[PDB]
Amino acid sequence: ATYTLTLDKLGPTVNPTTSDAVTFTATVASPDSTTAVFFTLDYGDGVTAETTRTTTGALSTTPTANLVSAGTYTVTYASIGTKFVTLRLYDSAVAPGVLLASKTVPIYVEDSTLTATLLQSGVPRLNLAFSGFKGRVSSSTANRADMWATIQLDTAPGVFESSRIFIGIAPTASTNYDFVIPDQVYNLEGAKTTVLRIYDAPVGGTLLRTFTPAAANAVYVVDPSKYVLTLTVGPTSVTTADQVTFTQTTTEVSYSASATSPILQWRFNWDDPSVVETPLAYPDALTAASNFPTTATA
Repeated sequence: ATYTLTLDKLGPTVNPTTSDAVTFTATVASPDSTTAVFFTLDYGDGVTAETTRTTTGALSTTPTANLVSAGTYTVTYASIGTKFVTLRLYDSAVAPGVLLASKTVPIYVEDSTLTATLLQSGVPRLNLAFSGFKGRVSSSTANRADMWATIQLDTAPGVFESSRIFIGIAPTASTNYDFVIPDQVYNLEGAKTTVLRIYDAPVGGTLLRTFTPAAANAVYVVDPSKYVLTLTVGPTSVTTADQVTFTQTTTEVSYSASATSPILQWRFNWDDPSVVETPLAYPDALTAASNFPTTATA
């Protein structure tokens, strides 16, 4: 009489807010008891009661395919915070049957009143302290309570949430309140899904908001040593009367690590006080939205 219950939220992919409905996914796998049991789902909101018992069918070692279908199992939460959903398995549809098994899953309901965003001024460097991160919060309601922020560098198993940093009160409504983040050191070259979590308590509590940058502008850690630069200038040994020629076409920049990379501005300085260095400019035939090329480009 062993039962393995897997419960999760199929939708939405992100943590649900107050308004959006939540749909669940539940599977049951019995290693030895191949029979039929009745499942009930409690949403834990308090307003809605426990759902009626419903049959599961003949169980087996492999889990049943989404025992909780779309149906009317969706539920929207009127309050933010940590809710608990419970899937319970009983022998008989009548009440009160024998409670064969129970499983509990926590759902985090953020609030739509507060919008949090994370902006990075620069591009992070591998194994180098990056201090370009910045957080911003805007609350539609006025007099928002004092907040705290944590930043998770990546979703990799080894990465952990950072210690919470204090974010002051946000009295004025519908305004952008700004704060800084302590410098974070990355460990792997490539794209990372850095996330920002705004909490209402320093030691733990409700999850006010979770923000993740769009895949169009995602955090990318690049190795400075991986860049390849081929600079061609005039003759090395000359006098003050000679002419030193720097060829833009022959001079080339590239990034050998990967095809996808954030773009960078190339700037050239003659190391002479009389003439200032060239202004910032992208490589040839590249715009701001474009990616830094891998092949050799002028």
